[PDB]
Amino acid sequence: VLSEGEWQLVLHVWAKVEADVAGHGQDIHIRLYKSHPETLEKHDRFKHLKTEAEMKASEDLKKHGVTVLTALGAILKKKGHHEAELKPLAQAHATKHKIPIKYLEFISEAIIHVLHSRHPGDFGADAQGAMNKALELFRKDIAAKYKELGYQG
Ligand code: HEM
Repeated sequence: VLSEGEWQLVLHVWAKVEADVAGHGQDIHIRLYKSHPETLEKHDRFKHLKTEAEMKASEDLKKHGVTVLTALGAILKKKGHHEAELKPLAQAHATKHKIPIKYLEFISEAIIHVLHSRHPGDFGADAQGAMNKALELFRKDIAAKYKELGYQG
């Protein structure tokens, strides 16, 4: 469980994300695919994007990153009370897309990296720790929902 202080730090940096959701989402996806190339194979519509500039230029990828961060931000704002928001997400990623928990660790690393790169004055040690705890809780709870659906990834 996170303390109220830790949730406030999470939501404080998230308000910064919200000034440019698209760009944060592009940088996160580009970092993810570059750091952990096995992840990009899950997206057939993104495979022809070979360079960073091609990735940034893709409206499809840009919209997808907003879809992703919108869902995540709605989850974070519930401060752990997120079952109703996690179920549809788990259902899609366990039954349709088949995304192992390890890939959710990889995108968590990419989120932390990009938040630090863009907002270092608002993402110091305690804020990084708070966001780490929140993403860990997200991953723990989505893993339990995965197993309820019969997926052990
Ligand atoms: C913070 C973590 C993540 C969040 C919040 C998130 C959210 C979403 C949302 C809201 C959708 C749209 C509804 C749907 O079609 O299911 C989606 C689609 C998708 N997700 Fe994720 N997701 C995350 C991580 C990942 C990761 C790590 C991968 C794979 C490496 C992945 C692969 C996909 C794929 C393949 C789709 C379908 C895209 C399409 O329709 O073309 N996601 N995600």
